[PDB]
Amino acid sequence: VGTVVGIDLGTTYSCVGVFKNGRVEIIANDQGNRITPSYVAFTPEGERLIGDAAKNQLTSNPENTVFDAKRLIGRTWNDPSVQQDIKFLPFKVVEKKTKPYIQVDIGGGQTKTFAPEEISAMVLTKMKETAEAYLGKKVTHAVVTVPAYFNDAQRQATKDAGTIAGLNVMRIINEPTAAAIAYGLDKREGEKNILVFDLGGGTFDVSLLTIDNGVFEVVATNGDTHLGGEDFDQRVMEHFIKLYKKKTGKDVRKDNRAVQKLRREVEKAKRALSSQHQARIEIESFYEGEDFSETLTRAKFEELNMDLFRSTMKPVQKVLEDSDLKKSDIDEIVLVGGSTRIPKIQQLVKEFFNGKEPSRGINPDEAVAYGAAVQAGVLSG
Ligand SMILES: Nc1ncnc2c1ccn2[C@@H]1O[C@H](COP(=O)(O)OP(=O)(O)OP(=O)(O)O)[C@@H](O)[C@H]1O
Repeated sequence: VGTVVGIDLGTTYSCVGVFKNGRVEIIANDQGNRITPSYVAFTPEGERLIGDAAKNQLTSNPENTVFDAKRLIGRTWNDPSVQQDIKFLPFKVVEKKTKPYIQVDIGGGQTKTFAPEEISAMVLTKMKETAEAYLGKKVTHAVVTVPAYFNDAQRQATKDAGTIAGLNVMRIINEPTAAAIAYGLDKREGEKNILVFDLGGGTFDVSLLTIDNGVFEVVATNGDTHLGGEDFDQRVMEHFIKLYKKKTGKDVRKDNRAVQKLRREVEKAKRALSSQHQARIEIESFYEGEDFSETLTRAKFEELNMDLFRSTMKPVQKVLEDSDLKKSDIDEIVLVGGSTRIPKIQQLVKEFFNGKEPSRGINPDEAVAYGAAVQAGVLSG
């Protein structure tokens, strides 16, 4: 099996880790990033871009970019969830072999269709390449994570994505479990209840797990399938679009690429505001050959999103109800997902649990890959 890698295949961002020289190493991609966008795009010359290069490609044709394949993976075309999601996806989705295939122009007017697992395979291929560059050798085997609520077809389609990518997915493990393993919560005595609060780019998952004898049970799951960091970005986008209109008289949404530029800068500023109190947003040739320069405080970022932040507590309360537990029954709280880097989110979860500190010390957008890599280390032997 060689050196088995651990992969978090995320809706919006993916992460790969390996066990080397006695510990888990989270691997940076060829752009220097320890997470990679689950994104595909095409150049006009017909080059396929994957990851950062695909997300960062300026385009007036969002219909030929592909993302959010995890929303479609392992589902039938006629699945009501698919039919709802296709309303919001800018790329074409068509019924083929009972499934939602993605249809795009890949260069020079050539049209191709891809199954969701074929798009996910492209992302896994990039994750494989990232690991191989670090290791200085090929890898053939992986542990891959999925949401705990994933069903038989979604799990199998994830394994199939691996196969297409040249990875033998040896184990599929649940995301909240992988996070708990990252924090060593499996190597604990007695029965314990663990609440995993996972707030990512596109989705919010809460899971109640019990751990006993090093065996995990997923007791209940809840969340919101379309709440995450992208929604916080959009609140900030709406803020600056409106300010630019009141300031200049003009609506920037007429230019795809301007919106794209602002989105990239807003996301970067949001990330800055998890560790500083103000951030500068600056864009040359933003709109009509005019420059954009604005600032955003942490207080304003929180004010713009407070309702969304506060909405994350309801699914936590539902998971407790469904597990027949009260707050005091929770022995461990694990924060997962990039958006839990937000100070206000950390504050809100602590307050919900009457001052209880969550687990700490692993970057939350890496914790799932980390636990996958822990398991991969044992399988590497
Ligand atoms: N320092 C920070 N402060 C605030 N948010 C942060 C960061 C760093 C990253 N992010 C935001 O985290 C979101 C991505 O989360 P993720 O867990 O990496 O994504 P993923 O595993 O795909 O989650 P999901 O889309 O499957 O729910 C994205 O929205 C990132 O913008």
